Amino acid sequence: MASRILLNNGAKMPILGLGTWKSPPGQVTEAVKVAIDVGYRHIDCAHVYQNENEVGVAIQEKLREQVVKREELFIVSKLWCTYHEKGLVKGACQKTLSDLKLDYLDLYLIHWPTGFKPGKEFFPLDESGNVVPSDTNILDTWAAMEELVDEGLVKAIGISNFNHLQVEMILNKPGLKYKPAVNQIECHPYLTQEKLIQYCQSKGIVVTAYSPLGSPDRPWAKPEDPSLLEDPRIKAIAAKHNKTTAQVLIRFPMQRNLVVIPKSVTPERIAENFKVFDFELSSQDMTTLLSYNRNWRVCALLSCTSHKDYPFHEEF
Ligand SMILES: NC(=O)c1ccc[n+]([C@@H]2O[C@H](COP(=O)([O-])OP(=O)(O)OC[C@H]3O[C@@H](n4cnc5c(N)ncnc54)[C@H](OP(=O)(O)O)[C@@H]3O)[C@@H](O)[C@H]2O)c1
Ligand SMILES: COc1ccc(-c2nc3ccc(F)cc3c3c(=O)n(CC(=O)O)c(C)nc23)cc1
Repeated sequence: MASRILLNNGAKMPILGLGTWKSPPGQVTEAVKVAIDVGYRHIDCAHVYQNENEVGVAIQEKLREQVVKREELFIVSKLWCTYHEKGLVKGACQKTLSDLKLDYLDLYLIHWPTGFKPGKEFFPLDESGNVVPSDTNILDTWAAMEELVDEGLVKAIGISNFNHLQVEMILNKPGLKYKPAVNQIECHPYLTQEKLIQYCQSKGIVVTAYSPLGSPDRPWAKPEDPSLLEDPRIKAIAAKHNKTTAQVLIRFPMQRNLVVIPKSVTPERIAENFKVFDFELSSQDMTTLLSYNRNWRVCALLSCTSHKDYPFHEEF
């Protein structure tokens, strides 16, 4: 298993990264320090996670300790939905860079295709609980992202939570300057994404799988929801390999030529989750895990189902 995948800008992206959504600010600095100590070189960030300063502290410390140099790290962040207007994009990127204490990002993603009304609130609501959209569109936001590459703020740009038609809209954009390098999407045995992965990979777009463990800490979880980490069928595959269920769930997307970004703030789990380069899932294991698909999302952006750019009405 080579540890990096080649992107369209010529750069190599580590296939295993550390996720940081729901990593509380008071716990995430140590998590990122441990991750770097045990070998992670890719960190998945976002302004909306409200913890980029604390991520940046950890990175700074490890640079100053001589543990890693900047060129070996692969730092990803994402443009939040309230900043899709072309005149807001650069400032949003520069705020992430300032918080992270970096002079460039390796990859910057449009976090969701949906633009929201600009303002302080991340999910601005009217008086009936509907997300207030903005008058923004994918193509104009993409053009603003391209400017970030041309100014040296980011090495590559990509998208997240885009369906294949939304990806196609960018690919077919008149005067396209940069193709998306990555589409970061939810992917796990209950939502295997066969059609969207096939589409993206056929267009030379690398796919990153988010919520690979099923996001058991997501804030809207219901007790009756399916649970990957507790699935006895996956536990049995793990036992046969003398690995944990989480390790199987991380190895799975790696064998599909995906990047994967499991999140933890628990030092033992951070180290456990990286120890996935010493075993292989069999053809039968892969087939079996793919067979668990139920088209089941844990991140369905349910407050935005009437937005013009809501991504999940399309089959893929
Ligand atoms: N682009 C998007 O729209 C989007 C959406 C969702 C997620 N993401 C990215 O993807 C990352 C991963 O997804 P996620 O955070 O939703 O969830 P996840 O990585 O599927 O699961 C994280 C949860 O699993 C626990 N965990 C981690 N390792 C474990 C292990 N070895 N054994 C048992 N439990 C374990 C964590 O607990 P502790 O942390 O308490 O150890 C946490 O509760 C995010 O953090 C974010 O960076 C992006
Ligand atoms: C009812 O429909 C819903 C409910 C909740 C979320 C959600 N809310 C957030 C609120 C504040 C915040 F900082 C991040 C959120 C976030 C957030 O950061 N993520 C993670 C992501 O988008 O990467 C996700 C997936 N969702 C939220 C979204 C839609």
